[PDB]
Amino acid sequence: MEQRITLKDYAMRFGQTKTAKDLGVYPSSINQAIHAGRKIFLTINADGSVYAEEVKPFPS
Amino acid sequence: MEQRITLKDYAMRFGQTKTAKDLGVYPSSINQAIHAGRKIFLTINADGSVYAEEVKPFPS
Ligand SMILES: [Cl-]
Ligand SMILES: [Li+]
Repeated sequence: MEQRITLKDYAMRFGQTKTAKDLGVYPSSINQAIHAGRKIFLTINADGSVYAEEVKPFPS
Repeated sequence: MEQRITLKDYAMRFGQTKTAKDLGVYPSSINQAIHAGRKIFLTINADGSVYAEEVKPFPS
């Protein structure tokens, strides 16, 4: 069973550096995304690999 | 949210004209987005307001 949690919740546990490493982004990107309230969801596989997706408005 | 359905399902249920009007876009935008297979979902709120979102990987 994979877990699925918000970006903010992952960072609240793991901190921004690890979150950034696990998603392949810069730490600033994690900070900005949380501050902006972007709708980003992290699927955490049982081995603790992470895949993220974002839910964006349509139209832009 | 009271209901949430795919863009294609919304169009089948309600038709292109209403779909486009509900999102404030031109009909061609609906038709093309469905033809492109974009991962778009429409939310119908209890007050009757409708909005759409697209799911994309993060990061791009
Ligand atoms: Cl940074
Ligand atoms: Li969460």
